[PDB]
Amino acid sequence: GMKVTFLGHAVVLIEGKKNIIIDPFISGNPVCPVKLEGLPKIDYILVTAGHGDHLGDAVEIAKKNDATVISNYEICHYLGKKGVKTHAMHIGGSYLFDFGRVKMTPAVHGSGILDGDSMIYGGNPSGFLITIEGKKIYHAGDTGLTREMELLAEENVDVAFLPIGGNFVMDVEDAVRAAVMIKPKKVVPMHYGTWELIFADVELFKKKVEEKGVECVILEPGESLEL
Amino acid sequence: GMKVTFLGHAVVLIEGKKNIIIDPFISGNPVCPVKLEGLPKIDYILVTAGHGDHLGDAVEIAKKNDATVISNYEICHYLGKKGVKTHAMHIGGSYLFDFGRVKMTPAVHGSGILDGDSMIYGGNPSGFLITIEGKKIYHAGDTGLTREMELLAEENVDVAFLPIGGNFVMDVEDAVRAAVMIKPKKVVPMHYGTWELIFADVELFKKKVEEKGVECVILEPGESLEL
Amino acid sequence: GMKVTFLGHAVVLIEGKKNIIIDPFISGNPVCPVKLEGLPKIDYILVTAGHGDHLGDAVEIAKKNDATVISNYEICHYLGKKGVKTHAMHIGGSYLFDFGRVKMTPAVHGSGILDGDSMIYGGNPSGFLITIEGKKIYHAGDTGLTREMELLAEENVDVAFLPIGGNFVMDVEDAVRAAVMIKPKKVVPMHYGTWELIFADVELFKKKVEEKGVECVILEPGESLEL
Ligand SMILES: [Mn+2]
Ligand SMILES: [Mn+2]
Ligand SMILES: [Mn+2]
Repeated sequence: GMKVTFLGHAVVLIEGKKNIIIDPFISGNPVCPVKLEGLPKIDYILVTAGHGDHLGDAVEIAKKNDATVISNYEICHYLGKKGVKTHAMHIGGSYLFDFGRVKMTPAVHGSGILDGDSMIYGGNPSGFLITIEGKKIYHAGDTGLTREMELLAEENVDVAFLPIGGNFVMDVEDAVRAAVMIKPKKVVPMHYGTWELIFADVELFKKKVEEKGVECVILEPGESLEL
Repeated sequence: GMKVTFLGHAVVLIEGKKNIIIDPFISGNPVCPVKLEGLPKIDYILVTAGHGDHLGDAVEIAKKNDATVISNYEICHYLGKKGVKTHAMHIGGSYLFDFGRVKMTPAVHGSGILDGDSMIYGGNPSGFLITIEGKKIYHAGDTGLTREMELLAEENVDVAFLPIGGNFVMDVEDAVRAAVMIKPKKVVPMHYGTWELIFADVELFKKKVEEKGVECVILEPGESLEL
Repeated sequence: GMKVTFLGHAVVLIEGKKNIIIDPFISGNPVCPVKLEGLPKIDYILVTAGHGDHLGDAVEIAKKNDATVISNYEICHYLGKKGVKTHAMHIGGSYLFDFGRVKMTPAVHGSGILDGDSMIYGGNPSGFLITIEGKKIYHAGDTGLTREMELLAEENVDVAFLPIGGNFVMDVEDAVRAAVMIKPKKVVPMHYGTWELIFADVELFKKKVEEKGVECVILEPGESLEL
């Protein structure tokens, strides 16, 4: 078993034989229920893009837990110079860790790392296809709709986290299209409600996406499911 | 209705209930029929990439008109520090403005901003899918042929602006392919003849693209069409 | 005819009426059999991405041979300030040189240029579709599996160089998917064995890709074939 907790915005916590957190935007995440000290012992940290609402508190969390950060080469290079343990990958590349397999997926976005007020190159934005004990979790990251998502149809993803808030990411209508592409067994909506710019009709999403035979599990920040 | 004017290179001016200019490359544009002072009152500025031939005179125009620039997060960040009103979005993300809906489409290109002789990160390049009064304008920006363009097929675009210059963008041959993928009501070729590096056979493009059943409207810099 | 030599990692040398090298990662390439002096006269240099293992010795090699580097705008701008002859292009752009035609194909990766310890923006990473005397060579570049590779299917590529190392690039399983997408005449695995992280069952690749009906040519660093 494993307990997958959604902590608001794009934050996803996987508790299993190892503890993995994706896009640990915790401090300054208005809709996140916990502080940094509310997190359990963290073994791995997955970062999809350099943006603050994704990179977030990775630097601190990594150091306090002696955790290792998995992201693209440009983001890891940055983190490395902050004295942070990393495992560099890049888009479409997989690797088998002690806990399972992690694959960086394509995504449409900017991966700019904001340092002070200078925009540093942080490679290209990604998602994550995580295979743990046969189960498969897809974290899309911040992304628009892309045809590269159709590649995941044969993976038979169990739980997929998709953005729905629009403006910066897929809106509700597009996120449904994305779910038909991926055809996961279950979908969880993310990137919404954090600000007013990305308010979304999460009820409508669940309705439309279940017409397409995909179960929608609307997790409020703090709620979770298991695999 | 509305008046869509092509001002050379990738510059497209939409005159409706509000005024919008896409990729305002005015000063320095050898084929642009107008000076900066020629432009009517600008309400919004759409910037597809951080490049000079797209960003262009955005900062000046923005300030003179108290206009808001719509672009990706990284470009809007750089613009903000130059004291410019911005509405940030990113690839595949749409939003509803007072004049209509704007959506950043994917594009295969670079988005470097040239501030000094330093090359700054400007996120990832895009196009724009603009929905005004039930009409849809697709502005591809600078881009090669991409499969993401097929996502636009079902939009039933009214006018599509595609590059044909080659070298930095699609050549005539690939731009025909893009036109068939999108199947718009009409296609207008852009990014050609600005330099001798991109002196392309615009007449041949028209012939070839119309053999595929896609009406072409060749617009000389300064000419326009209505919706 | 022409002699196409693989020199480890992503280094491919094309000897014909002109001499073109792709991603000249020679110094510090443990699987590259030659020193810089082992190279013939270079007329052209093809750089897919800004990464060290691709940009390689392009600056030094260019200066010695008075060669021109073919890469994207952001990369060519950098090399320009190093006093290096460049012909800038970008993704999807083709151009006809004296030796033949070069097109920058899409690729899913990063393209950061590492100056000292600064990660400079080097645009977006690419592949290359080179056509010399009716022959077609696809150098994928460093990349994951993307649907953009299906745009190459109708080219009837004679020889395609695809990465199989995993982690940073496609693994063996995904590279076979990419090969069926492209459907070329021959396929040559690259980006493997250079480090411990990217050891890959090269033999298994050949077996599996030829099961799908695409002849595989395992070239070891220094081996070559003809067209
Ligand atoms: Mn953002
Ligand atoms: Mn350009
Ligand atoms: Mn690399």
